[PDB]
Amino acid sequence: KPWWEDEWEVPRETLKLVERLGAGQFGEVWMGYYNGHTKVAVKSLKQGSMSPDAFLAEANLMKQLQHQRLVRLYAVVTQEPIYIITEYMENGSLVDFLKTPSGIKLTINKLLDMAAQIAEGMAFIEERNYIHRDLRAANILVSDTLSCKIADFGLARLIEDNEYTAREGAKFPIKWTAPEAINYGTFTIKSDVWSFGILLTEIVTHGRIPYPGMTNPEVIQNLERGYRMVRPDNCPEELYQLMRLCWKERPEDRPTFDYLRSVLEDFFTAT
Ligand SMILES: O=C(CSc1n[nH]c(=O)n1-c1ccc(OCc2ccccc2)cc1)c1ccc(Cl)cc1
Repeated sequence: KPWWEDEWEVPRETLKLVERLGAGQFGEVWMGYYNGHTKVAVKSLKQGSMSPDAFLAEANLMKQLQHQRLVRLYAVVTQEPIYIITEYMENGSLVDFLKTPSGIKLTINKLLDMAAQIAEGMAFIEERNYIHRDLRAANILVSDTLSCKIADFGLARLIEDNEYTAREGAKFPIKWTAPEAINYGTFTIKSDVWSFGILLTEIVTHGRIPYPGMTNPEVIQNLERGYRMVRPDNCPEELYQLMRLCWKERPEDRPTFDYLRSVLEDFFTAT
């Protein structure tokens, strides 16, 4: 729908930007209020830095992926400077939150709870025929009640035929991305499953970088030999074997996110 019929469009006047949370090459992220009372995150596009079409594509996708476990699109302002307004997540990114004094004190039981919550959001994405492609602890946000939601849908795509193929000059973080996506640019929900295994390491290490002490070429080399990431310190062997399932050589041998969810819920209720 055009902006004057779009239910997400709001007049810019409804928003007050209060605190800047980040600034980057492509704009800024702010904590703000809608109509005085409702706390929201506001992402603004820096004019000229990237296409306004490209920027808004993320909001359009979010219109199609609404679930409790996914950061919700709140509103858009589609006149420059373009805003994308989203659900405010009080405890920020999981990667940062696990390092705070609150995050540090979480038990393995709660970390397994959080992993299941993330699997639950990914299972919805999977059921809807989408892929995320940027699944990592930096892209999980944490609420004031210590619940987790999937965020950052910039790379997310609707799948028609199982598989999205990026351009052959496209680069993705080596440590988090499935080998077939790095090698061939071919992404499926099974690529996100591999990333989820990497994300589990970030959960259990309180946000430490995957593949301790290795460069990207070393990671690629070890993987091709059939090694997987070394058991993280203080990782329950159960969780480590679940990570390994995520890291199966053949994408189709990797489990579904529904399976991951159900297993992690069992892990959680046991602990
Ligand atoms: O990158 C971001 C911004 S994060 C972000 N987006 N949405 C949201 O709620 N946060 C968030 C919330 C609280 C927060 O504060 C915790 C904190 C305090 C001090 C120091 C460090 C953390 C930080 C981020 C983003 C990504 C996608 C989108 Cl759609 C919007 C923003």
